[PDB]
Amino acid sequence: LAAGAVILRRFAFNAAEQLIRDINDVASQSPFRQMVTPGGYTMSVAMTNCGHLGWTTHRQGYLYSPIDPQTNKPWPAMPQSFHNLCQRAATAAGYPDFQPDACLINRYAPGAKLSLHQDKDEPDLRAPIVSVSLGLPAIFQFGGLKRNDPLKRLLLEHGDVVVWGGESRLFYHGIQPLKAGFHPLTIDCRYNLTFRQAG
Ligand SMILES: O=C(O)CCC(=O)C(=O)O
Ligand SMILES: [Mn+2]
Repeated sequence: LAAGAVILRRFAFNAAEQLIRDINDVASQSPFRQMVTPGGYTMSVAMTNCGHLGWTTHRQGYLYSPIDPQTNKPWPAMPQSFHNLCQRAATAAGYPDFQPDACLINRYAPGAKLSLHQDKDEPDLRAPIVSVSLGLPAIFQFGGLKRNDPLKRLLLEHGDVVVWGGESRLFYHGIQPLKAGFHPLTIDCRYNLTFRQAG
């Protein structure tokens, strides 16, 4: 279905409760904000980061910054639960040398979406991206190298971890409007953690 992608469904189930406590802690220092894309449009997905570097939008485009543009303070440190879960996930996928220095935390409110894009702000594209889904289920869609390539759908549920390596690392991807509902741990939203080798 996807070359280089290792899907580990429900892998983060045991760590989930502590990951949500740590997202809330990260958010108390660097709050969730809906970033404004270079063209002047506010994204529906609320984001924040933890680690040495953090993904953000800017006037000139998209970049990794060691400073939070909103608080003007550094991003919070990468929590131990985050580091430990990512490490075990990457190792189980055949990447024991993967050491992330950036974790983009996405919050999806009901109806929130993320249109087709590529993750190409990283120095080494051979390095994977570890994605961890928490809360409400979402339909992830992926294509190919071009923007007009056929889209394939994949449901990502609570605890699902996918290590996007190989060819799948360069694929155009996104999230369809989050369907309304309830989850015992997140109430009415979905969280997604994307660990990156940004330095
Ligand atoms: O929410 C997801 O599962 C994907 C998020 C994503 O692709 C991104 O933020 O770069
Ligand atoms: Mn992405």
